[PDB]
Amino acid sequence: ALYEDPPDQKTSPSGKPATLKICSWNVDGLRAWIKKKGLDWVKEEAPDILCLQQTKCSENKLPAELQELPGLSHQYWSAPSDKEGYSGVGLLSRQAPLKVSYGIGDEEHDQEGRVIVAEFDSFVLVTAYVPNAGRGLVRLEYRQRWDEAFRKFLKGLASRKPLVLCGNLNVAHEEIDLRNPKGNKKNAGFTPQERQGFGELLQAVPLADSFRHLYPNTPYAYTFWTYMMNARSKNVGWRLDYFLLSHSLLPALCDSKIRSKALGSDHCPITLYLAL
DNA sequence: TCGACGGATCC
DNA sequence: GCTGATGCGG
DNA sequence: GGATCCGTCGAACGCATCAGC
Repeated sequence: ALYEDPPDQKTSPSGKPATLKICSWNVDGLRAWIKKKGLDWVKEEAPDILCLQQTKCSENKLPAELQELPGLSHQYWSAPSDKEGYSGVGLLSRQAPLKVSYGIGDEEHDQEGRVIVAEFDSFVLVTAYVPNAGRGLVRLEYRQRWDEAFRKFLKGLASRKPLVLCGNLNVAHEEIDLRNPKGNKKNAGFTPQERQGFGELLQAVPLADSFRHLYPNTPYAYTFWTYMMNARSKNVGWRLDYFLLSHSLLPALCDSKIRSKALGSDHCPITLYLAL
């Protein structure tokens, strides 16, 4: 079925106005995304922080348009060590962070440009492009090792400051999180291994799935659709892009959105409103 | 994702 | 720059 | 033996690299 995201709630559970708007977008090709007008949409969304995944663009090749952003002038990027048109993330912020770091501090998992950590006054923001398990599940063994190192890293982070994690986590947690769960139980993104790890991630850190916390029974809300088979026109998709929050931020949570109608990738953007 | 393939298994 | 083939992705 | 179940098998879309020139 087709999905309509409800209007933005911009007041917190205590009536306080949202002060921080974070948008996250797996652009799947930063340069093509910009050519497909992605930055225009960004300028109208006007986030305070913009997190990008699957940029597929080395630092040298960053399009000129990106410095034309004066509302997101503090920009951080991470590309793979050696694979050239692969993976990649970026973090653009209105205000300068206190401290920015790349990767999770584990050599094996910090070579594919997947993680940026940005520390702000009252929280830490992580954006991540989690490794796909791969066609025929060839990288599933590696993915399970990623899941554990990433969980352990995030647990340490969240022990020192409240944590926001966003981006393409490359799993649909539960059957409500994709249109065809039955046919996908042996495909990347919906293996029991990947689903288990996501559950362990929520419990171990701990983290809450912002969108599920507010809309725990809302079906057909997805963030990705294959380019093939006209999937997006039929809303045959997966919810792969999340905002995961420390529990102590839940009273700061105003809304967690899915921007279904913004085009330019095979993912749509998602947006978090917090009252900090 | 989808429909074409098998190879069982059924009124 | 242009073709044609390969890597990758849920 | 002619339908109807199943689990496989394959090739689409899009971006970006690579090889070669």
